[PDB]
Amino acid sequence: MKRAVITGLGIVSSIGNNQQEVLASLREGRSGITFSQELKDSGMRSHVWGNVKLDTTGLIDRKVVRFMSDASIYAFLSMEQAIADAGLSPEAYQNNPRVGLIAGSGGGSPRFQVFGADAMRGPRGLKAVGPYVVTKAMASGVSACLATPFKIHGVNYSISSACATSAHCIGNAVEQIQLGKQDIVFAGGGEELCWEMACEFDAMGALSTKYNDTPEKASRTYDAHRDGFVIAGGGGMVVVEELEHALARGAHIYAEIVGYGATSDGADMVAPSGEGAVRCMKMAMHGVDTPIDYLNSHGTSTPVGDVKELAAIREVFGDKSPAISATKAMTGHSLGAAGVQEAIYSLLMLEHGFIAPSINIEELDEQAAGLNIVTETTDRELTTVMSNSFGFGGTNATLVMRKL
Amino acid sequence: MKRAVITGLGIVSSIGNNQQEVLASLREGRSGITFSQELKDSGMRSHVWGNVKLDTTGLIDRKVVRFMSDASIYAFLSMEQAIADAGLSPEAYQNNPRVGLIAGSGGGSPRFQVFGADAMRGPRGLKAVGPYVVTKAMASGVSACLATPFKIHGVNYSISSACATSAHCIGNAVEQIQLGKQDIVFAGGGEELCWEMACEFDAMGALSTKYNDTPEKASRTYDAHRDGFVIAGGGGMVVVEELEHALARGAHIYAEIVGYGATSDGADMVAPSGEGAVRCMKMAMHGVDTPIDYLNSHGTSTPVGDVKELAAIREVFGDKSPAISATKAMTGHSLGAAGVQEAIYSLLMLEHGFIAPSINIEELDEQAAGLNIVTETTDRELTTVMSNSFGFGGTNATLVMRKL
Ligand SMILES: [Cl-]
Ligand SMILES: [Cl-]
Repeated sequence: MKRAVITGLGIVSSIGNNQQEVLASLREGRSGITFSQELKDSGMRSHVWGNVKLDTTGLIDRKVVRFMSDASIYAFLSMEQAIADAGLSPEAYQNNPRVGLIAGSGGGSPRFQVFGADAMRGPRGLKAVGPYVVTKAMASGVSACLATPFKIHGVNYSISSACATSAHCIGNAVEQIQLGKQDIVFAGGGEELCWEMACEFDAMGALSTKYNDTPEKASRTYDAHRDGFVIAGGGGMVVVEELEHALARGAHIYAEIVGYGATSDGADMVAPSGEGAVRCMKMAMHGVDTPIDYLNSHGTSTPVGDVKELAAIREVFGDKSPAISATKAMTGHSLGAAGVQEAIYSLLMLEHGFIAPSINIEELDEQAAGLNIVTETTDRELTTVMSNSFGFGGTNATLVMRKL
Repeated sequence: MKRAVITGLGIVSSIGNNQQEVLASLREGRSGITFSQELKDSGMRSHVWGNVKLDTTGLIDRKVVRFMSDASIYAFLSMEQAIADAGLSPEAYQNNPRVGLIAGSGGGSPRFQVFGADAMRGPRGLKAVGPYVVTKAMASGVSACLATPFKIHGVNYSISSACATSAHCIGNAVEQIQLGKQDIVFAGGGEELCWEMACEFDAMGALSTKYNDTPEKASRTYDAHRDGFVIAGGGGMVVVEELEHALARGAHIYAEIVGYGATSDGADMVAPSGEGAVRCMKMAMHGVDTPIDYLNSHGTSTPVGDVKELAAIREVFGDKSPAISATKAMTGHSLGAAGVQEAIYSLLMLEHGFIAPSINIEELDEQAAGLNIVTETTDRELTTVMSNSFGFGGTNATLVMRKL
């Protein structure tokens, strides 16, 4: 019944350590991609990544961070930023059964799972493992590690859905508001960056391998010579809030979440059907009586995926397609964190009135023809934006956000 | 404002490879716990587990199983059973936008995360890793590995929340029905059994270590001499269905889900709070006009955890305790699979009119004074049942199920 608005955001990304830095990078078309000695050293073919360039040392209390893997660190810092941005005091949001947290990762912590197993296999066994690995390694680490220190009393769990993870978190947070169960839900995600997980993607041929000598050019969504995604890590968090509760406190409102699509392909494991995506966008658009001014695509820089989505975009919009850009060409693919980060990039475009460029397009793919792939930063007043997240395993999420 | 019912179930557990074996084990008070040479060989102090005693070879299509860790296999088989049980034709549930899947795991696949890094570090590098590790290892593996082969078109994602995982999966399925978004949601979870994960629990001292010589006595929820939980693996699935839809097709209805609590402790990371559990049970009982006849407790056989739950149950029910038993004393703790397996034990009790026994109690904990802990199989006409899932990391779920 109830309407859901976004009233604060926070982010730790390859393109910036807070919303000010991210906004600057988006406007500049600045790449967050760097060469990775770690990835090269591990024997991988992809030697490039979207790393967080924040030194996180000392930023979280000792007794809190001892439970945390990097996904949780990134998500925690993002949540601290979001609470500050929202203007929420602990009096208001802590020990409050109407305030929840839904935040996940795509992978958990392969680094800590592998650490556990390596230590256990040495001469010291359990003593080498130590008593902290479960919270770091479990799939719910990002929710568990944040709900305790922020004193959350409402919903507390992690949704995971690969590349759609934190979009489904945001949509479920919206569902909690619509059901009348929560006044606020912090929604987002985090993802560590590590050879332990990255090598799994390289093994399936998913990562870019031909551009290691020019890291900033490797991620190139829609380019005719794209060769796979560039893996990234980071975090993000948004404050999803019931509309009346927000107005009553004088909240700063970014946008209303006016649409949330969530579908399944029920077809292929590793490649999109397009059919799932068409349904997901239409669901997100249902009852949305204003056109989409800007679409932040899923667009990971993969030969098949990039154009399946564009095909889906055509079928949905017909002869009224929106301006489109793929911010992953700058940021890389942060997996479980992508949905919330890209919702944030879309909210920054909406708030500050511009479209970020789809960079590194030297030759546009023929299946992009007739669509407005925006390749230069363009100032424009936007009203309604859409953001797609199409995960491995055929799971789809689309969010539509609109000025109030 | 739509109502949700369970119309089918499926289960692979330490106490039965199907609901008949499960029902029989429940009535008999039969332990599923065995000695594990794998655990011992790994260097652990805990050498007991709730293993799935089922040779799964050739049970799943070669091109479907190749994407799967054990959690997915167990969930897949459970979902096959649940579909048969619900009387669902391929034409009824497949390729249908109003039919979804919400199913998760506590840990994903520690074994395949570790396998990936091990393979990467050896002589074949990426070729050893192979192209199937992401779908085995990622947090959403269980939902991804099932949505494709079962041709699911509606919602598709995983929830993780440790011990509460598949209970939140079921609650979220209910929400999908309440919002009018889905007609059927398959809801459940799976968990592999492996030293790779088990040793992390042992390293924090959570697992039973004193009863290795008598495996069946190890899991002893509420017993004065309990000394930790017994890890288990397995799977479960329920068919969550909108009331009218179920009636319209002449479905067999086990029960209505009349309450669903989901709360967070927001307190001490390590210990269960007590209060979060009180708030969770009260949330699940809100508006329910009938007494709780039977409560399947969370109780994992840990010194602190068991007493916190006892104390919470006494706060909620005062001097009017329901009949209570901890089926984990028979089954061990299947982590991500627990919520749905225990919802199923609960539904089988409501269906077959009996209370399963709380086994291995030689001396009842004193914190259990004033409660009705049932330690012998008891025939009784139940109408309303409750199942608690109080997850590591302070994340709570409770489900209340009632005859129509
Ligand atoms: Cl500005
Ligand atoms: Cl019978």
